[PDB]
Amino acid sequence: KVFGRCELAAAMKRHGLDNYRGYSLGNWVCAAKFESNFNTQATNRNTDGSTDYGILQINSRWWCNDGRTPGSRNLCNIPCSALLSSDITASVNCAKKIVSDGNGMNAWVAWRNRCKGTDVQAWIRGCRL
Ligand SMILES: [Cl-]
Ligand SMILES: [Cl-]
Ligand SMILES: [Cl-]
Ligand code: NA
Repeated sequence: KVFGRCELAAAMKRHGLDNYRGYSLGNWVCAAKFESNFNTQATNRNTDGSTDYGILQINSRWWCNDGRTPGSRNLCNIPCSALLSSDITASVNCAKKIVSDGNGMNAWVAWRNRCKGTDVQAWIRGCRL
């Protein structure tokens, strides 16, 4: 699924991401925009053989199991394929774990480089939430 901006903002809110760990909703939508362009079936292979999965490009090095990332962990206890569903629950649930991990949203390199310190609230502007 390719979500709409405001559609995703709503879903994210419903799933409890708004101010989750201090991070306003706009931060999560901006991250999804630049990670996956709002597409739940986004995958991107990393140079180290790990792959990033779904709306928030969650990486198999640490967070999910795809059976092809040697020496990796599955800290979210999911198959990575769960991160590709039209239903964002598993993505959101794993992201709570990642953003709680200590570096906050800097875990998402695109959030750091493209969203951090920006008017992120623009991404939820005029959305019925
Ligand atoms: Cl699609
Ligand atoms: Cl693996
Ligand atoms: Cl933080
Ligand atoms: Na893994």
